[PDB]
Amino acid sequence: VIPVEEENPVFWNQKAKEALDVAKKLQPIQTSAKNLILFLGDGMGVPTVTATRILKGQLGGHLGPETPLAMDHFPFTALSKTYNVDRQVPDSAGTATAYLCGVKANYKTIGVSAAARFNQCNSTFGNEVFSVMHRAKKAGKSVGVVTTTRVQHASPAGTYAHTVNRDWYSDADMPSSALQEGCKDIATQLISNMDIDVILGGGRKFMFPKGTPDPEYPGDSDQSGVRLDSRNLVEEWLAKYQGTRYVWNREQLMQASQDPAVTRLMGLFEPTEMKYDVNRNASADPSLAEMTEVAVRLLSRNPQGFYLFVEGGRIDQGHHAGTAYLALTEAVMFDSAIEKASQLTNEKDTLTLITADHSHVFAFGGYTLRGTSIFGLAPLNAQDGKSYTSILYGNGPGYVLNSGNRPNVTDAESGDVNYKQQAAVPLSSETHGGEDVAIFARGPQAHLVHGVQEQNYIAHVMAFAGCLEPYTDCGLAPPADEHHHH
Amino acid sequence: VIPVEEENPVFWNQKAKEALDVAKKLQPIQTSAKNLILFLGDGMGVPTVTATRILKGQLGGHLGPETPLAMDHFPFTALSKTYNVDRQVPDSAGTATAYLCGVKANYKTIGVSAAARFNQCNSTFGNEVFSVMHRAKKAGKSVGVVTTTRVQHASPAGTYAHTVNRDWYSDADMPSSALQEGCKDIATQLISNMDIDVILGGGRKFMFPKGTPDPEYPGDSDQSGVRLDSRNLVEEWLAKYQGTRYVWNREQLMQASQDPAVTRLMGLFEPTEMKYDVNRNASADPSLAEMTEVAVRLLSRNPQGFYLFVEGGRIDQGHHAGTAYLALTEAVMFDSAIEKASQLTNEKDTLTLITADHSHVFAFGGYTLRGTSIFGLAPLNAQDGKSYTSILYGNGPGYVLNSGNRPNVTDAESGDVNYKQQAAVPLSSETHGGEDVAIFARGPQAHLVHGVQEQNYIAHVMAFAGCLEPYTDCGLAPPADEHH
Ligand SMILES: *[C@@H]1O[C@H](CO)[C@@H](O[C@@H]2O[C@H](CO)[C@@H](O[C@@H]3O[C@H](CO[C@@H]4O[C@H](CO)[C@@H](O)[C@H](O)[C@H]4NC(C)=O)[C@@H](O)[C@H](O)[C@H]3NC(C)=O)[C@H](O)[C@H]2NC(C)=O)[C@H](O)[C@H]1NC(C)=O
Ligand SMILES: *[C@@H]1O[C@H](CO[C@@H]2O[C@H](CO)[C@@H](O)[C@H](O)[C@H]2NC(C)=O)[C@@H](O[C@@H]2O[C@H](CO)[C@@H](O)[C@H](O)[C@H]2NC(C)=O)[C@H](O)[C@H]1NC(C)=O
Ligand SMILES: *[C@@H]1O[C@H](CO)[C@@H](O)[C@H](O)[C@H]1NC(C)=O
Ligand SMILES: *[C@@H]1O[C@H](CO)[C@@H](O)[C@H](O)[C@H]1NC(C)=O
Ligand SMILES: [Mg+2]
Ligand SMILES: [Mg+2]
Ligand SMILES: [Mg+2]
Ligand SMILES: [Mg+2]
Ligand SMILES: [Mg+2]
Ligand SMILES: [Mg+2]
Ligand SMILES: [Zn+2]
Ligand SMILES: [Zn+2]
Ligand SMILES: [Zn+2]
Ligand SMILES: [Zn+2]
Repeated sequence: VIPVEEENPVFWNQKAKEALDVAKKLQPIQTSAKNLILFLGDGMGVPTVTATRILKGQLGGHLGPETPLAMDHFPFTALSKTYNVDRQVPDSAGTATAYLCGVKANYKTIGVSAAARFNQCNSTFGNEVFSVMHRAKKAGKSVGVVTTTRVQHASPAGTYAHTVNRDWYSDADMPSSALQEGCKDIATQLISNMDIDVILGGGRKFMFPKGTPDPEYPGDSDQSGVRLDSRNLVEEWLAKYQGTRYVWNREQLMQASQDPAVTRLMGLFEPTEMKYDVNRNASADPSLAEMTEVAVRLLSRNPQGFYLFVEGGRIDQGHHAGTAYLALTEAVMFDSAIEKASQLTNEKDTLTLITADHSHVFAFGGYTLRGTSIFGLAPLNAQDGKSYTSILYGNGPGYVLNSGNRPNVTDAESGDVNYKQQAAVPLSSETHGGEDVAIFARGPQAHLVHGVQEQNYIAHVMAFAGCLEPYTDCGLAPPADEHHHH
Repeated sequence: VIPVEEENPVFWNQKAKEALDVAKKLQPIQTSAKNLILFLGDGMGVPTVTATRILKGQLGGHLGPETPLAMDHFPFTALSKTYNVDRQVPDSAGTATAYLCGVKANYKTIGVSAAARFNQCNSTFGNEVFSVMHRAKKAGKSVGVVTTTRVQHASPAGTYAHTVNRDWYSDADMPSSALQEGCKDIATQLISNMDIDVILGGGRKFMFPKGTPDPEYPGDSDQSGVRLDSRNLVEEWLAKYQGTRYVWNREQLMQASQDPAVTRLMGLFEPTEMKYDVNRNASADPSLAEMTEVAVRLLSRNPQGFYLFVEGGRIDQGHHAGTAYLALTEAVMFDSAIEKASQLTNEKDTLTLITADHSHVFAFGGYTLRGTSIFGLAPLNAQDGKSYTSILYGNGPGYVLNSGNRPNVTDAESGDVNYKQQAAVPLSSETHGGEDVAIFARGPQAHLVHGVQEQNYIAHVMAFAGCLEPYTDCGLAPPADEHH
């Protein structure tokens, strides 16, 4: 599609002139930040960002690539180098330590330096590193963790846990030697390492004794509590302070959000991961944007400020399943959660960063026409005379081999919710990509997010901006009425 | 490999503290720019940048991903939205119009608005758009075009040409109707549309009459001149001004660079594209960094300043051939050309941008170990019990069906110069990717390169910084002694 207005050079010259006016008037905010917000698109590399822009644009009735995402409005951009100390193509755990603790680490370990060794419980002790969230709490700020995966997953675990094995969700996942050597399962670390004001996401089963029926799936033994120590970790967390509340559904969450007696909130919406947004039960399950709204409303009450971590954790899982429809629809919802927080916070006192922990081997090509579906076919058949989708994965479960016969997929099949795009190599799960990811920033000290940075830099910018340890001697003025003129 | 120094959190905390010190001390340069430099990595998307960082790092004796590229030192970063008006997965021609002219355009057309139509000669007239290079020349600056492809290719052509078909290199490539309707081949537009001080790259054959033996390959008919109008476009370009010089090899280039009688230089080093750097004859063929040095030295002589376009054009071609070794080695040389220009220019008076026109369907994964070759294998076998390379392409000539028998490639085979990584879909040539690309900037007005921008913004920033049309009323102070 050739939009007529774009045929005129005046359209492009005017757009560029307006962008130059925005750039020339752009001002940095030179105060500290009262609030610190980190939005993490799990697996949301640069290809995912563009494909999400096209999808969100088209859902809104536009052609796609021209339509800005909520993240595209952020004034400051940088590239983030994602490598783990031991692996150049990283995982979620090792990356979590970098952007949440400010120290690069080893693949599959959380909140520990690279002196630690994967699955070696004894290597934990003396090697723990502390999160910006932990440090925000020590400074008197309120702290929050919001995710679409289990709250015990690698990314949210990076804000509170210290483990040499990211698979240790409950005591049921641990070898006896690790339990005896003094290692704690992630679910236990969640309630005991530090005070967390807001915990929202999935992961009910790892918090309850073995056989405890799930409130949503009581008849399914696979959804039941799994704990071997018979501890009710939800009960133990509630008992820590006055004003705590536990919710497991959307109605309870909405009621809790309005309740003045509630000051701390734990909301666990599924036995493990939350349903993909497209499969969400709108009456039972809250959306990521709803969870972020409740989190901001509760955390906002503390006049000292807050640190908030929001994770679009299922973008990663959609890509692992080679199902681009799931990965991209999750990213659409992630972008809406960014928009909601923007409506509820001011850049004058809030530093908001948007980034990814790593990328995937996801790409879209085939010289597709303007305004066509991202899930569509390339305009020409491939060398074998059969069609090909714009989206293709390097590896994963989408690999097809009907003997030596490549399928000849239709537009109807390719746009299907459960369609797995073709891949070059078979794997039960598609792999991460090792390439750099974007960092978007808005608010006090956002101008420090520039150039090409090591991933661990994200944690240091946020700690510096909030005058948190090791930067208590920040030398920054408190937030006032300095804005971007954006 | 776990490097011992990286086990200590103090290493990471010190590195971040140093980066914060650089960021806090970073000062925008609020003057105009005397010199405007654009480095274009053709097809160099974000995956190519990282893979090139690892490769360049390892070639230098390091582990790889920790080692900065010359481009990684640029203070200002942004994302560029590459879509063509008619195609969301773009080509080199349509993108060239955006970052060189400041107007987005249609797929396969150069220096024309999207009112024009591909391969419709009549749609050219009244729809031409003018480059920042053309506008730099009008303002009295010296102008230069440096590329590793033929100088008549889509990207360099964007600085001087207006065509509805990027395949019109010479008159031999044109239909008779287009010639009769008044359309000009790219090679002719090169010498006639504007005055270009420095032209460096390939493309000898499109400049000479049919059958003119190539100076390097006289015995090969496939390397001979291709022109049907019997014009010698090199001779016509030399005759335009006093002090012009034509070179076709490295020794002649070096001699021309030092000759005070030479003020304009045309250097065409191959019949078509220049050899891939790994295949380069070091005595006969100049490197991209050498061409960049000669261009900067010659263009620097003008007290009014210069506009210079430098293109790592074979990065794209390596990826099209599904041969990552070629694509990445070209990008290594591209990064070295960035470094050379940095040594020869001052950020106080020079605005240098680095970007890509578009990306590819190239990626690298497989949870590879730190310090391993980018051309290596993933540490574990795939689901079918056979190995897999870290690098994989979505499509292209690397596809291997083999009656459903996926190869079980070795490290020796995968690291080979001509190895084509596996692909999901067969194509004679691998396709571009539609995702955003990076923009890196240094110098006066580099701080305007921020956030997420439309690709055509690159041309406007450069025109504004140089006080070129339509921004002659820039209101900027002249370059001074303020650095980043
Ligand atoms: C999204 O979340 C929804 C909210 O929880 C969830 O809805 C629940 O779904 C099931 C239907 O699959 C309901 O249980 C079945 O539905 C009937 C319940 O009505 C009942 O009427 C009887 C009248 O005397 C009485 O015996 C019964 O106790 C009363 N229940 C209630 C809750 O007031 C019943 O006819 C049916 O047999 C029962 N049994 C089966 C399948 O054997 C349940 O009520 C729903 N809860 C709510 C609040 O609506 C929904 O399924 C979930 N998923 C989707 C896709 O929407
Ligand atoms: C790489 O090229 C070297 C230089 O090539 C010579 O110079 C020009 C430059 O393009 C070219 O036109 C000629 O084909 C070539 N010919 C001649 C007669 O010099 C080649 O090296 C040699 O150059 C030396 C002087 O530097 C000369 O004495 C040699 O005779 C010439 N080699 C010959 C004639 O065989 C060199 O061969 C080449 N290397 C490879 C591997 O191709
Ligand atoms: C695949 O089906 C398409 C119809 O969309 C057809 O045009 C094409 O010829 C087919 N390719 C084959 C059967 O090789
Ligand atoms: C491929 O060769 C490797 C040797 O590295 C071997 O381990 C593997 O079993 C082979 N795969 C098959 C299926 O032949
Ligand atoms: Mg995660
Ligand atoms: Mg639920
Ligand atoms: Mg606001
Ligand atoms: Mg090109
Ligand atoms: Mg040569
Ligand atoms: Mg310099
Ligand atoms: Zn991840
Ligand atoms: Zn993952
Ligand atoms: Zn290109
Ligand atoms: Zn190309």
